[PDB]
Amino acid sequence: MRIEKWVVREHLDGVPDVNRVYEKVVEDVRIDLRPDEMLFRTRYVSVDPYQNGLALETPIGHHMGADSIMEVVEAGPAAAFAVGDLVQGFGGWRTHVVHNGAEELWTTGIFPMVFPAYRRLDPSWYGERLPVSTALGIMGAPGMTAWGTLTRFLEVRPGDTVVVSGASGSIGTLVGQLAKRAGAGRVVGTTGSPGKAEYLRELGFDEVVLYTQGDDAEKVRQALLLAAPDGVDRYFDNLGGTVTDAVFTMLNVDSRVAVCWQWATTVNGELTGPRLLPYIMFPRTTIRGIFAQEWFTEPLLAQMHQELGGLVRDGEIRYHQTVHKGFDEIPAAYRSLYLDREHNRGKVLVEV
Amino acid sequence: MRIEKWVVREHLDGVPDVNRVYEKVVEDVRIDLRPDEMLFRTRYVSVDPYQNGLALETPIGHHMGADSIMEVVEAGPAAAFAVGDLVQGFGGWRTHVVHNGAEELWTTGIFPMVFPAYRRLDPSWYGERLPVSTALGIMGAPGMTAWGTLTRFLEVRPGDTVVVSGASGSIGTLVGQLAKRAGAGRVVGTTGSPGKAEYLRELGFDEVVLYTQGDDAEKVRQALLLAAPDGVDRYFDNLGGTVTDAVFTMLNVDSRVAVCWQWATTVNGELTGPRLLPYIMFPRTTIRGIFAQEWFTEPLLAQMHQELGGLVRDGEIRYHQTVHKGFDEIPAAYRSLYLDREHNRGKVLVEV
Repeated sequence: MRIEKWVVREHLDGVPDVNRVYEKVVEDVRIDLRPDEMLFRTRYVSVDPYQNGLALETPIGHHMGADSIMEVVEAGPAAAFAVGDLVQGFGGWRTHVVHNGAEELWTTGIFPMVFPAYRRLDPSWYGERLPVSTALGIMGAPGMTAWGTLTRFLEVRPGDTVVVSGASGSIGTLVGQLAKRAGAGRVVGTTGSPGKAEYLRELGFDEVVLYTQGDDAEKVRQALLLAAPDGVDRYFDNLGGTVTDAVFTMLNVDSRVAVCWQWATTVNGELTGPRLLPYIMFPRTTIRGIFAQEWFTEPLLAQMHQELGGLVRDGEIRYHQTVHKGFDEIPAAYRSLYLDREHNRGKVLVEV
Repeated sequence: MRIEKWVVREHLDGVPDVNRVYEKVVEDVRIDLRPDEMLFRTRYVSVDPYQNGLALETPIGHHMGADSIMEVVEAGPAAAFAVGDLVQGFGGWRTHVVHNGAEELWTTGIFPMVFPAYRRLDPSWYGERLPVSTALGIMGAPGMTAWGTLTRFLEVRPGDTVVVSGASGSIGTLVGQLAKRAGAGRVVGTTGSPGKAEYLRELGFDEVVLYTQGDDAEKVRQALLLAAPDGVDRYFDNLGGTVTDAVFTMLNVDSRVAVCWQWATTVNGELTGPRLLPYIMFPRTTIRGIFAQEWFTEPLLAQMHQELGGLVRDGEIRYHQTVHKGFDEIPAAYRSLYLDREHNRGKVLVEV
C-alpha cells in the first residue's frame, strides 16, 4: 500500500520557496483497520493561505492539514461510512488516510481547536454544472460562510448599506453578490490592489475602497465615509484591523456585524486578523462571530445546495476555483498563493 | 468657582508611583452653559485597575477618566436632566463637570470605544441599607455584569457545574453566589492566592482552584478535572488565557460560556485578557460577550434594584466596598488596589 504525503520539512515564516518548507514522503503501509476506522483515498485537497501559519505549529515530519474530499475504499465493521462514499473532512495533503471520522481536539497551537467531524457528501448534490470539487468551495465551508451568514444572521434589508472587507476573496465576493440580491441599497467592498477595483464592480458592488492593512485608521475612515455617505447598516468582516475600527465609527442604529473566525497566526509575533469582543460594547449593535461548520446541519446543507446550488446551476452566481491536477502539484499550487492575504481562502484546490 | 481635577502627569507602565503618574490641577472658572449642558458636582468616583492602561492612553495634562456619581447643580434650558438629579456617568476624577450627558466616541486607544450616555439614578432605589454609592458597584455596571449575565444568558440550572475565573473579584464572587442560588450543583472558582480561597467557600463556592497566569496549561487542566469531575456546564470568564483554554477541553454538550468585555490591555507590548472569537468554532456550545451597559434599560435596572437589591437588604447577598473620603484621597485609593487586601477591600470608591 503506497501512501504519499507532503510533510513539514522546516519551520519558515512566509517564505516563497515551498520546497524548503515541504517535503514529499512515500512509504508502504500495512493497513489493519480498527473496527470503526475507514481507509480513504484523497480526491481533492484545499490549498489556503493559512497553511503557512499551520506549518509553523505542525511537528517536523508531520503532514500538512487541509480540507479534503475523500473516497471510502475500506470500512471496518463499526465505521461511520460505507465503501464507495464520498466524504469531506480535514484529511490533509495525503494520498490516503486512515481515520474514523470523529472530531479532533487539537490543543498545541495558539488556541485550542476542534476539527469538525467528517461528513458524507450526498451523491445527488453534484453534477456537471456543480461538480464534487465545489464541496471545498461554494458548496462547502467557504460558500456556507457567506451564504449561512446572509440567511441566518445578517438580515440585509432593502436600501441597507452593506460593507464587505476582504471583498476580493471568494467568500467576500459571494457575500457582496448575495447582498445585492437581497436588495441592498449599496454594497461597498474593500481591497488592497486597484487591479480588482474595476473587477469588483464588475462582479457586483456599488463601490470599492482601496485598503492595505498598514493604512491609517483615519485614512480608511475617510475613504469609507465617501463610499457610504448614509452610514453603514451591515458589516461582513473577513479582514479585521484598521478597516473594522473605522466601520464602527459610522454604524447606523440597530446595525448588524458578522466577524469571521480565522485560523490564529501571528505576523511580527502578535495576532492580527478579525476581532470581536472589543467591539461588543458599542451601543445598539448586534455582532455575531461566524464559523461555517456551525451550520453544517442536514437541513441547512440541503437548503444551500438547493437555493445557492440552484443559483450556480442557472448561471446567476459564479465562484472562481482553480484546480491543479496531480498530487505532485501541491507545492506549485501553494506557491501560487504568495501575495494572497489570509481572507483569500477557498480558491485553490488540487485534484489527486 | 474652583474646579479641581486629577490629570495624567506622565506615562509609566507597570505598578506606577501614583505621585508620578497623577497631578492635581486647580482652576478658577466661571460657568457658561450651552443650552443642553449641565454643571455636575461629583459625589463619588470609582478607582479601578484598568485606569493604569487608560492613563497610558490619556494625553498628558488630561483628567483621568472614571465612572462616577454626579449631581446636577445647574442646567441649561435644553438639558437632559434637572437640578437635583443624581446621575451616573464617566465623569472622571474632577470635582465638577460640565457636560451634556451624551455618549462619547473615543478613538485614541488600541480599539475605538463609546463611553455610554450618562444615566439618571432613581433616588428611591437607594436608602440606608443600599446606599447610592452602590450605583458604582453592585447596583451599577459591576453588579449588572454578574446579575445580567445570570438572568439573561447563562441559564444555570439545578445540578449544573459552573466555573468562574477570577472568582475573587467583586463580579466573580457575585456570580458564584447567584449561581448557587439558582441551584448549581457545583460552583468552582479560580483565584490567584490561597488566602482568599476560604472566604469564597463562605460565599457559596464548592471548590477553589488556585491559578496564577503563567501556570502550566496541563496542571490547570488536571486541577479543573478534579474540581469539576462531571464536566463543565457553565463558564463565567473574567480572565481569559490558560484557564479558559483548559475549560474548553471539558465543556459538556450544550454548554454556555460568558466572556466579559474588559478595557483593552497590553502586557509587555503583547496581548492578554479574555478572548471570544477563537472559541466560537467549538461545536455544541453557546458563547456570549458580556458588557453590562447593554442591559441598562428601564425595565432591567428596576428589576435588578428590586430583586438583587432586595437580596442585599435581606442579607441574602453579601457585598463589600471601601469608600475613601476626600477628592485628595483619590490617588491613594487607586494605589490601594496594588497593595494588599483588595480581595478583602472589594470595590474601592472615593466620596467627594
